[PDB]
Amino acid sequence: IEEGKLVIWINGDKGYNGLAEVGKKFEKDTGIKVTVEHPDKLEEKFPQVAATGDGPDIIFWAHDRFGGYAQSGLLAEITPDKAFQDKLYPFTWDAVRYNGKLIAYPIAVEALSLIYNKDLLPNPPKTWEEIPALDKELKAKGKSALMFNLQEPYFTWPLIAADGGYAFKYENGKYDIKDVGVDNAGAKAGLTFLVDLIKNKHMNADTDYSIAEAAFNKGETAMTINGPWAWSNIDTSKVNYGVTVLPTFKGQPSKPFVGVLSAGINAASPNKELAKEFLENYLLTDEGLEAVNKDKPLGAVALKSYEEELAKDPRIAATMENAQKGEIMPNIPQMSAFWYAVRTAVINAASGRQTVDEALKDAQTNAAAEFNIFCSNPNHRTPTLTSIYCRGCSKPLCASCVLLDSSHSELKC
Ligand SMILES: OC[C@H]1O[C@H](O[C@H]2[C@H](O)[C@@H](O)[C@@H](O)O[C@@H]2CO)[C@H](O)[C@@H](O)[C@@H]1O
Ligand SMILES: [Zn+2]
Ligand SMILES: [Zn+2]
Repeated sequence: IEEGKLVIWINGDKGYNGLAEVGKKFEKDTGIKVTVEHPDKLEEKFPQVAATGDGPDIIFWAHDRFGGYAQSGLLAEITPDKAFQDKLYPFTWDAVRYNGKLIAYPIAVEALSLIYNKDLLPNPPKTWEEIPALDKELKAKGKSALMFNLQEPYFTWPLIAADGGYAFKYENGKYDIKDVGVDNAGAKAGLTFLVDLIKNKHMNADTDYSIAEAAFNKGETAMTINGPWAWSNIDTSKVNYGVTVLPTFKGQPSKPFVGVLSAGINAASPNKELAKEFLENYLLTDEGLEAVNKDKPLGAVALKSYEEELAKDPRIAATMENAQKGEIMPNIPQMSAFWYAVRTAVINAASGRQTVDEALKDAQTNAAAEFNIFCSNPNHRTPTLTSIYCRGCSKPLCASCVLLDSSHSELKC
């Protein structure tokens, strides 16, 4: 890692040209070059390069994969003064909390929404159940009802969760990673519905992101599911669209995993003060967030001043409606073994290589297999096994401590 400059990694579906502008504004003042890159599979190649002291100074991803980075000692703990912490929403600070330590700067809150073409669909559907009847009607016009990304489980999980599928059992502000809910009734129900759109030719089994994006933005399909980042390409196309709550399924609402975009500082960086000065005083400002958001939209930003300006956007409001009905994503290291397990099950059940009951069984057992962890109470003079984490601080706590010792509550920590 070069001393005296900054190298930033951020996923290619964000506004990295905007961050580049914030880099050139940092460079004008300080003379410090700021190089912004968007590598493919950067969420996976960062713990590779960081393990030997390589990689970027700053890493950008949704918060869920940061606990694994921190567990492997790849992220510097970040130390904003209470004055700066007050500038960002408390909701977003909890998402970047791990083992009680802040390990990333929260940037923005993402949530999947149902996006619809107002000209084809005056009143978008409130339920999943009526989409097949809707597509059948639109098929008489040579158009489709719904196309979205079936290759990444993020996009399909809201429906899988609607009737009661979950990743880890959440209780009084605690996760239990031995209570995995991938092959329960609610998830089997939700997944069986999705594939029954493909069987009845309402969706194609191999729709990826680019295909669904091109098809909605070209006016071929009336609906798609996506996050705020996608609005930039919908806006520059000539589609007249709106953003609304994901439709219910079996009367229960669709529950997307809520993502907090976060900026982590490499533990092996010689530029931790420059990275902190860049993020705190250039990115997390009205001017800085406005340059990134104006490239590809960020969603509801973590900074109270700028969010107070974006809150009047109906698309932000819709994202917040879906964010409320969903749940914040865990950040514990097991989350990525879970994302792999669920990715394989969905693509196999949608393609027909497996049945839904076959695919969810394999994923449930595959997942739980990776999931040895010890309670974080120091008064245990011997490592005490547990599978419970506290949600707020992402801290392990043994079953004994969870019941008798009222240190960690859902309301307050
Ligand atoms: O598909 C599983 C995937 O979900 C999330 O990735 C999202 C991300 O949150 C969004 O910012 C956007 O880039 O779309 C991604 C889906 O491809 C998790 O962040 C990710 O770790 C997980 O693998
Ligand atoms: Zn304990
Ligand atoms: Zn706690």
